[PDB]
Amino acid sequence: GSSGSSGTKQLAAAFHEEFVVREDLMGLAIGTHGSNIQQARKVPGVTAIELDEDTGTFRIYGESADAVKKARGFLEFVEDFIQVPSGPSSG
Repeated sequence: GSSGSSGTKQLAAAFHEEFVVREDLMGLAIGTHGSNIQQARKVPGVTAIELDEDTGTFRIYGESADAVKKARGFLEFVEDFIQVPSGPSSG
């Protein structure tokens, strides 16, 4: 995800993604201290990224579907995963 943006050709976004995520999966979908989201916004072609809590619908804005799509994967819901550190290092 090398950096090197310039700007937006059109004010609005030609492509827009709008989907509803389970309020139960949202948490994980977003990650810690807004990790996922932050990342999704770090994706090129993405003009902006809004989220609706009232219903829980993630609204992505990108000049090209390819962008909003790549970022969407980050906002997409994720099944409950359990990854153990297999060795809690104290220090």
